[PDB]
Amino acid sequence: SIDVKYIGVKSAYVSYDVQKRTIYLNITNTLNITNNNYYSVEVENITAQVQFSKTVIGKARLNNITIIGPLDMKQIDYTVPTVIAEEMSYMYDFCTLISIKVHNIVLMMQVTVTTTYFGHSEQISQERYQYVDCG
Amino acid sequence: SIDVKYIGVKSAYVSYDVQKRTIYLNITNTLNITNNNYYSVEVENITAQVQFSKTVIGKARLNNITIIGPLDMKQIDYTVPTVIAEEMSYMYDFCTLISIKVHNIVLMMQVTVTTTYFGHSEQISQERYQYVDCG
Amino acid sequence: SIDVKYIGVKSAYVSYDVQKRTIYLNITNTLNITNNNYYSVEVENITAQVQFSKTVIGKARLNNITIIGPLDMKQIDYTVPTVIAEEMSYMYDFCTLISIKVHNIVLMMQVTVTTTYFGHSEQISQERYQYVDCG
Repeated sequence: SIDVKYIGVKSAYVSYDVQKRTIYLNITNTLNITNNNYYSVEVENITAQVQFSKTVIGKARLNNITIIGPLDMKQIDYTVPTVIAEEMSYMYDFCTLISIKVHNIVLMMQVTVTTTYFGHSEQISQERYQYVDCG
Repeated sequence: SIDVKYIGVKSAYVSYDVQKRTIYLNITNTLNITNNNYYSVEVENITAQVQFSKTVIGKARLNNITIIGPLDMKQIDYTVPTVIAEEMSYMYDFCTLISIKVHNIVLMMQVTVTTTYFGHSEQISQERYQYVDCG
Repeated sequence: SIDVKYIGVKSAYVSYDVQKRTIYLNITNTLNITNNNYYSVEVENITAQVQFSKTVIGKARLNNITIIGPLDMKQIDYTVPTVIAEEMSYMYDFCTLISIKVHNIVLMMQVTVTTTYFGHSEQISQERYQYVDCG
């Protein structure tokens, strides 16, 4: 929700950082902070109802009948990697990768035939990544 | 929602950063901060109802009836990488990548046949990425 | 929700950091901080009802009836990696990776046929990653 911050080297509220081979003399330095946060987030107030069937069938006749709910047959992230060779050869090579399914992250939150949802859903990734270094 | 910031090297409210081989003399420095935040985000008030079926068939005759819910057969991120060779050969090479399915991040929130949703959904990614370095 | 911060090297409220071969003399330095946080997050008030079926069959006749609920037959992250060769050979090579299925992080929260949900769902990842280093 709030202040989802990525900071690569350094973070401060205040910084007086002094780096290499420097001379830093006779400084007078003062700081008078009021820093106040009244975070009232993600506050909720709910009256809810969820009803998948009401049925009245009285004096009826219902002879042949068939009923089926929601039907799911997805394929997701589906693969058939096929590598066919005869003289598959690797010789004297320095830095070599033969990579046929690789992931850093899979996040999945709600994967469903059905959902009813009255909430708050937050999904976050923060990262630094190198696949190869071989200098 | 609020303040989703990506910063490469440094972040500060105030900074007096002094770098390499510098001379920094006789400075007078004062600071009187008032910084207040009253974040009231993602606050909610809900009255809700969800229903999938109400039926009243009285005195009727239903001889041959068939009923089917929502039907899903999607293919998502589907692949058939086929490599066919004879004398597949790699020799003396320095930095070589054979990559057939590679993913950094896969984020999926709600993947569904049916959904009713009364909330707040957030999906965030913050990255620095290098696939190959071989200098 | 709040302050999902990724910091690579250093984090501070106030910093007076002095690095290599530097001289820091006769400094007068004061600090007067009032820093207050009143986090009132994720406060809730919920009244809810969930029902799957209500039925009244009176005087009815149900001779050949069939009923089926929600149906799931998904395939997710499904693979058939096939590598076929005759003289598969690796010789004198220095840094060789054969990778056929590799995952760093796999997070799945709710994978279901049906779900009703009245809460808060948060899924967070914070990382630094190198797949190969061989300089």
